[PDB]
Amino acid sequence: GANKTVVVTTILESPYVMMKKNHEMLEGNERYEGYCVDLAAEIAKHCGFKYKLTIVGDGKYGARDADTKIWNGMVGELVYGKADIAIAPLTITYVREEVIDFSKPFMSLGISIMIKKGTPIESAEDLSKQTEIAYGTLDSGSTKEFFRRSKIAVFDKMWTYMRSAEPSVFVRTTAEGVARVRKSKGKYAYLLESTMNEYIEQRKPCDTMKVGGNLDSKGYGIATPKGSSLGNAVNLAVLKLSEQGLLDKLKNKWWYDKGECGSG
Amino acid sequence: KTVVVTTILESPYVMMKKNHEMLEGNERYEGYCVDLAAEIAKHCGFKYKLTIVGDGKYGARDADTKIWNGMVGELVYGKADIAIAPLTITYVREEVIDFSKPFMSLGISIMIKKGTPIESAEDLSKQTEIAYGTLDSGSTKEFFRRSKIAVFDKMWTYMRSAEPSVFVRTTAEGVARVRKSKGKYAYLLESTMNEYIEQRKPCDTMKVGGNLDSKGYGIATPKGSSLGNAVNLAVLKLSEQGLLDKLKNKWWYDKGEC
Ligand SMILES: O=S1(=O)NCN(C2CC2)c2cc(CCc3ccc4c(c3)N(C3CC3)CNS4(=O)=O)ccc21
Ligand SMILES: N[C@@H](CCC(=O)O)C(=O)O
Ligand SMILES: N[C@@H](CCC(=O)O)C(=O)O
Ligand SMILES: [Cl-]
Ligand SMILES: [Cl-]
Ligand SMILES: [Cl-]
Ligand SMILES: [Cl-]
Ligand SMILES: [Cl-]
Ligand SMILES: [Cl-]
Ligand SMILES: [Cl-]
Repeated sequence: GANKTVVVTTILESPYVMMKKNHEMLEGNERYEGYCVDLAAEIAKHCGFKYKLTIVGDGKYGARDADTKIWNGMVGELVYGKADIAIAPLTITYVREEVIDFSKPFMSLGISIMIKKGTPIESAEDLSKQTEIAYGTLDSGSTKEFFRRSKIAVFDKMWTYMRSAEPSVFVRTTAEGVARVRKSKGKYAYLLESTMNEYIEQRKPCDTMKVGGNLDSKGYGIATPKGSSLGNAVNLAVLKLSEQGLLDKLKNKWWYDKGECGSG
Repeated sequence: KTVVVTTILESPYVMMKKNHEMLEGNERYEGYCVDLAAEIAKHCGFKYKLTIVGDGKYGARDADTKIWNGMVGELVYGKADIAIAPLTITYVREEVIDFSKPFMSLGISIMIKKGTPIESAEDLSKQTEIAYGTLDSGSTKEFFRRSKIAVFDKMWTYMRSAEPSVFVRTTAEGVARVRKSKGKYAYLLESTMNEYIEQRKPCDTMKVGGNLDSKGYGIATPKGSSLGNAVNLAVLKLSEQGLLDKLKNKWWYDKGEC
């Protein structure tokens, strides 16, 4: 019954968790900065526990293997007892809800389209009705699962192309997808979550943009293992910080307050 | 055995059908939350009976009595097994009842008569010609009372003591007040209901500015209820299948008079 340090699994994803400039001479949680770094501190204060930030070893959000049927990423860390809690841009999904707990959402997002400025694309329907511009998603994430399991005509049509496109249209990190859009002269569009799309749109060289409306509506939740006694208090902490307006303050802090692409 | 569902008459969520007087049971009602209750019950495999909350209130706790009214009280005191309604997820409610993951997004918004010289909550707080208020016994009123944000705290100080009362008992009452006040009244309501009214005749109201907060509606059950697990998974399933977006388009825009 003695108080133990809470093991927090997170992921290096800008601006949620980022290496500080002088990280090579810093230790522990001091190495990291970002939205989820500030959020982890706010949560820990309200719940009154100590915690250690740990980057997920495999750098994945969470997917279940078809053959082995074992969870990887931050989800696996919680399922197999490697971490006590996940504080990261982890999307709430049906399949994950069955195996882990999710607090009420702390941030909203929907799948969106990233294009290099000037690309003749305005919607997912435009992508599905053409072949000149390739497009893909992140691996081991909820966006890829959205298209694989979608029974909607446009989305089902897009998945049928992406799953067998050559060379692979999928990426293993968001930065990989951003670079692919930037160095493809408009011949590649990246399907990612609106939160990350809006952030990149505010970073140099300011050559990308979110186009069209979102394909779905969901949020990020603070995840814990099923039955964890921490879930109750953290859930109330999220709602408290939301009502106080802190969650709105943190987004502006890490998305627009230091936007490198103008004042607007 | 039959699940008692408490809901509230709020368009387009729950509405009396035409010729409802010769109908009985769940067939008397139509709307977004009526379809949602059917979708949820089908996925969880239970029978249910729709009942309008007796006091016609969403849910607030009396300061002295500490007694919950509205649909929240129905769940706390065992009068209903589940609430399927535009019930806002809030911190104070989370302490006393369970909430599924949200099934619809909303934020506090401003309703004005078209042409009113107002663009933000900050504009309202910095003037006195145009009155403004909220619904009683709801989450919007509680948001302003408990807010330490400068603009919202300033707005609450005015509304709590304005005469005549700027608060209303129903959404329809607030809509009417905006329409026949020649722009000297703005109504603070949730964006979902603001967007619906904006698409209804006489098309003389509009939603202005961004929302003041960001939250959602959740399917509510008593704390510890065994139903909470199945309904929560049902909501997420309907979300990923896209049926929640379908129902939204069905009851908000598919019949637009503006
Ligand atoms: O994956 S979901 O759970 N399932 C389905 N949907 C869709 C609507 C059908 C959504 C939608 C959202 C965004 C709207 C929303 C709802 C509730 C709350 C929000 C923001 N906040 C704000 C900080 C962001 C705080 N607490 S809160 O009051 O709970 C998030 C998660 C999901
Ligand atoms: N937030 C996603 C990862 C990013 C994406 O899939 O676009 C997840 O939890 O899997
Ligand atoms: N959805 C709101 C309605 C009343 C309000 O606008 O605050 C509630 O549950 O209280
Ligand atoms: Cl320890
Ligand atoms: Cl009605
Ligand atoms: Cl009638
Ligand atoms: Cl019936
Ligand atoms: Cl039934
Ligand atoms: Cl709240
Ligand atoms: Cl302030």
